[PDB]
Amino acid sequence: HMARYDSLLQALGNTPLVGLQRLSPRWDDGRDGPHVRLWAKLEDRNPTGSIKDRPAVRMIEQAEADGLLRPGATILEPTSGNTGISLAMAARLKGYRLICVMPENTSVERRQLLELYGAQIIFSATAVATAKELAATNPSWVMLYQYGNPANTDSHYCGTGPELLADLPEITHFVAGLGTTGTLMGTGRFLREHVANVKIVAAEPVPELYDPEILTARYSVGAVDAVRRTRELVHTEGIFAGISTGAVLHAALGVGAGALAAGERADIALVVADAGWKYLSTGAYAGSLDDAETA
Amino acid sequence: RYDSLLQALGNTPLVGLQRLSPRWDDGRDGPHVRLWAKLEDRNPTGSIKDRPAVRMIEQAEADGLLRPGATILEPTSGNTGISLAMAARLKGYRLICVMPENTSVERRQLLELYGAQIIFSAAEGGSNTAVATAKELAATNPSWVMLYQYGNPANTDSHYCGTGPELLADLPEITHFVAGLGTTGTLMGTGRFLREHVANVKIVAAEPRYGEGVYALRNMDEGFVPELYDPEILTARYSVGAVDAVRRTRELVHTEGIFAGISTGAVLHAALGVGAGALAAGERADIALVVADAGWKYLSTGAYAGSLDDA
Ligand code: NA
Repeated sequence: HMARYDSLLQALGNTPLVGLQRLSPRWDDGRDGPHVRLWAKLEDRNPTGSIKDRPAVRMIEQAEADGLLRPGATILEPTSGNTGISLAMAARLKGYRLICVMPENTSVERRQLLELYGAQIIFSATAVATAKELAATNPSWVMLYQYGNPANTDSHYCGTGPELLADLPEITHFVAGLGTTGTLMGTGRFLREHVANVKIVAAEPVPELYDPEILTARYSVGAVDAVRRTRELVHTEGIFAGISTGAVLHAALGVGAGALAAGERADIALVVADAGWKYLSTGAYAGSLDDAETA
Repeated sequence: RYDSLLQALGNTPLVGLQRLSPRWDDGRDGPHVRLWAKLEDRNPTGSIKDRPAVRMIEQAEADGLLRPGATILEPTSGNTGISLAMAARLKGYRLICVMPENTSVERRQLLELYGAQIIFSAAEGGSNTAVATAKELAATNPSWVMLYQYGNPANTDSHYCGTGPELLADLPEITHFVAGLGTTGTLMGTGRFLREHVANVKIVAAEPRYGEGVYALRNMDEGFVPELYDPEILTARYSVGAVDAVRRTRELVHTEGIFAGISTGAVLHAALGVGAGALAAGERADIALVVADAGWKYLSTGAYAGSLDDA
């Protein structure tokens, strides 16, 4: 056997790390100085197509270990995004019910994805407070809470970090998007403990998992530049990524440019957190950057 | 560990469907009947067509048909076009997809993003005219090449050398292989490999009912039979209606958490039919089935929400 699993759950993580030879400022070492390489960590190769499969599964497992979750329990989560899809897949497979709590004016598209994965939906007028109230009514109802759960960070410490170090011992920069901050905090803390002078770079446009002393830089990124980079990535490297990867790529190229102009070697790992599919029903990929920007 | 996205192809997971299998666990009263899902959406562009796409280009290079700034013409608007657009671009070729004017903007939009140029042929003439147009275009110079996925032995060979060996490696106990029939490459290549290496293996095609299309699949009575097709390879063919394909697609994501496209519903319907028969006969079975692509591109089609009649 090489890739035989008894459950979809076991096929989580161990995602490919792929060299971006065209988009890299300098892939080859040569006459004008050392290489500056970009390496995409493809987190859309997870069961539900996003990096949130990692925290989702570890949150549930940690809750089981701590005695919070038991055979017929229900999981409550205030989300309408990748975490809810991830939790819906994982909950169901592990024997739990999942209720997602979201605003009444959440997009039908988001809502319908959750429902197809078997999540029940409760609408709030706020979403977080109402999940916590719902959860408090029943000892068998549990809110995992992605924004404050250390199992989120741990999933990257124990999974994303190690995998990167294993595939890229020469790593000089890790770049990722800042949401719950679990990817940056978990991966960042692991890489700092192992790679001597590694830089941890956030791409964005106090979080409860945040640590003031992990991040070495933070890059803010506008939507036009995010879209621009997302289209560039698919046209030049064949990778069809979501909109947060556009932010991450803009930042990684800025870092790469820095290393190129300073005549230093870089091996920059960048997170591709999901694929472009869920974002099609918008302008991001077809037409004008302005139409996309409005989407 | 990959220098190119092209290298992150194949070696896809095989995952047991413990809930949907007719009987996952052997009992004192009967042996197991297991379903194993081969997840071909874990490829570069999210489908099984990455395999033949890349092999067809490389075989063309081997044969001296393709060189640096050549143009590939393919009469396709589906997954093969997406896959050829990605591979072609990474390998330094231009890709032009020829399709009927009638083609969905949803379909066109995918090919455009990946960098394909699009040529529209007449709606009335369908794919036959699209193919003729591709071929007439390719004839206008020696540097313009049509790969022709319905007749290209590299399509078959990509499964004979990839899909088949991977399956045997992960599932030496395989009794049945089930996949949808489109170009026939998957069935023809995987099926030939498996028949050569696994005594008494059954190769089962899933096809649409005449007149009831299932995306990416072809009924061979209704349609042109691909030149790749060898009828001797199959042990069985199952026709599947649109409603059965859709209900199984939904069932798969609800029960196993795998969000697959509609051809996979048809494959699952056939696999469960083969499984139900093994179970009734008291036979042991390990049934590998292809999950050829993910549900994402199909969600605009109402096939995942609302009533089965509407879908
Ligand atoms: Na509770």
